[PDB]
Amino acid sequence: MFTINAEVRKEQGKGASRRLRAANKFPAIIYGGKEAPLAIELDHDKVMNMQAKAEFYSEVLTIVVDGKEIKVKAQDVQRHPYKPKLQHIDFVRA
Repeated sequence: MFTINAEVRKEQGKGASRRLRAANKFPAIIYGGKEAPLAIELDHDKVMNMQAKAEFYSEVLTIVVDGKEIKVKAQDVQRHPYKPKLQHIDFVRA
């Protein structure tokens, strides 16, 4: 449903993860149920709009992994309402 932006664990620069640990992003993981899961980038601020509280996973959602509209429901959405944290998100295929 939603449009959560994501990239293959790579930030604005070269290599990997040379911006998130200063700006306001954190990595997240997408599981399916067979193959090894896909570790990807995730914003903190931008996604909070979608997160809100429980609703995020309830109505189902979609992640754009470099022009791949991966539909997820998610399970361990380790978010914090009221005051944001967004420690990690373990998404799961819809």
